[PDB]
Amino acid sequence: TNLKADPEELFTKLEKIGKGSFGEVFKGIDNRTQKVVAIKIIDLEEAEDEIEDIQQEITVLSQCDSPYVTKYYGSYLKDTKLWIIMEYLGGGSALDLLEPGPLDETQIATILREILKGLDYLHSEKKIHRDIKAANVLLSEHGEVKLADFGVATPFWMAPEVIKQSYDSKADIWSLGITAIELARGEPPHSELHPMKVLFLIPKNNPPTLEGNYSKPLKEFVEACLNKEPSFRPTAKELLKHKFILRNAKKTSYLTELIDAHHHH
Ligand SMILES: CNc1cc2c(cn1)cc(-c1ccc(-c3ncccc3F)cc1Cl)c(=O)n2C[C@H]1OC[C@H](N)CO1
Repeated sequence: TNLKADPEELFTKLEKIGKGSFGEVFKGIDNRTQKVVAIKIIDLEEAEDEIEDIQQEITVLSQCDSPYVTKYYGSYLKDTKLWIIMEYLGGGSALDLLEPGPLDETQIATILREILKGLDYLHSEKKIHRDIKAANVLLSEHGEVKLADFGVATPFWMAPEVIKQSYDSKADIWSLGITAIELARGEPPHSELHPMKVLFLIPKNNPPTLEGNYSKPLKEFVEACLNKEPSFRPTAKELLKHKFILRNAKKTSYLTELIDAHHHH
């Protein structure tokens, strides 16, 4: 964290993207390069109880160097406000891109494959994302797919063993299975229910299945991820060779059509 430089001289703050975790996020410009950045501004007096979680996400992101994890550029302290600088991904989140209408299975498989490449990276680095969901998957304007918003070390994407506070990288594989349902259907299982009910339903019930006129390989991909027994879930490495992925995923550049569809909607 840079406690001497003035982030307001280094960056031009533009429109708010939204309210992410801990603080508000803005599109911005690096005044030296003119590249577009994402800027999170956290009021450290308002958000004092969460400061250690902020620090640990900074540490984790600063240790990542992968095409599949959103790039971290640094942090700055100005008066009471912490500025966190990340690369700007102009395609939006996968959740955003569901808005115009359903994805097809080529788009689903392509997005899951890229998520799996990021999970393979993280798990090989002995890291766990802990919040895989469509809202935390960001696309560049070119269709590149990257992970953002790591979870801290809402229940709908949580593995049962995380809820029972009993976990390792296989929790991410469960969340990936929920995310696969989300990309196919628009919403995770139990999305109509109160979160406190979902908290006991996930451990209690059989795992969700993908319901609808979807290919059997896609239903099998979901079922493989959504086993109650973590040791029965496959690794990310193994899932990159799943027949659903191999038979349906195509070049990421094709996802620009999905980004364009969202702009015309
Ligand atoms: C739309 N394009 C876009 C959005 C971004 C970011 C990059 N491109 C980067 C971020 C981003 C994340 C974490 C952090 C961060 N937090 C704590 C500690 C360390 C950190 F680096 C900082 C930033 Cl700038 C971002 O919030 N959005 C918006 C966000 O997206 C995903 C949603 N689920 C919610 O909205």
